[PDB]
Amino acid sequence: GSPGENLKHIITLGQVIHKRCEEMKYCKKQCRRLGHRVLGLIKPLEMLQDQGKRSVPSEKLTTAMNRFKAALEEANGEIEKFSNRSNICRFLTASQDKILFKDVNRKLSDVWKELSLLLQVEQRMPVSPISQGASWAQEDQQDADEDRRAFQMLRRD
Ligand SMILES: *c1nc2c(c(=O)n(C)c(=O)n2C)n1COCCOC
Repeated sequence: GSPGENLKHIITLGQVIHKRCEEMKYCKKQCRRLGHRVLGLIKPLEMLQDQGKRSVPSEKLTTAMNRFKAALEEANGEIEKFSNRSNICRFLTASQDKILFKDVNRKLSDVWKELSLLLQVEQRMPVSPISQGASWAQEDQQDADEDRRAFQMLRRD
């Protein structure tokens, strides 16, 4: 029977962060770079949500997905707290990291592989060389460089 709606959360969890930042008029705008990655992870997840045959996502499979949603839940969670101009700064003050999703970047990866096993065994996909790789956290530093200026520009009208 499977849960059904539960699976949907797996995908929505990703888009949620993409749309969440889209509205936020703060540094979150840069998150678009990190979101673009996760957005591609849910791509294949949607195909399963609606296939050309009565699917049967056992619990064993749902387990992995459940771990993925956890990664996205955090990404959006931290952002929600940065909704306040005073909060976003208050955190950064004790964050000691220009990047907001520095650790989250890895989390989404550690949890992603969890599904890669089911996607490679079922979907028969590589799920690794395409998205995953070696340069991930470093890429953030690139965009972060601009984020710093975003705080300065605030001064001028
Ligand atoms: C508060 N404090 C911040 C920031 C920020 O964006 N960056 C890059 C920082 O380094 N620090 C210390 N914010 C959020 O920006 C304030 C928005 O006001 C317009």
